[PDB]
Amino acid sequence: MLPAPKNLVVSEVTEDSLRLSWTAPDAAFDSFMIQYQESEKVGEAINLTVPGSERSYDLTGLKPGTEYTVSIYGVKGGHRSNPLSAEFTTGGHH
Repeated sequence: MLPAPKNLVVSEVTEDSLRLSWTAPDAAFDSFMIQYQESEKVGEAINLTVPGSERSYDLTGLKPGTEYTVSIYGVKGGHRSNPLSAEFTTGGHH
């Protein structure tokens, strides 16, 4: 498949939000797909798209002390890359 984005990380962690960042070559993708869901849930995944020029995304509307499974894939004119996944946890108590 297409080469996946690399090194998904998190910063600016709050009780209800997270900044996601990743790496990818310039002009590789026209967009990225971002999927996230509480790690223990199924069938409740939320999907977002961002422009291919982006390397960070501010995720909001989250719950405190909650672990989220986040995956991103790169898309170039329709075809998607391998997924890149991580488990990030918000601050506070569950």
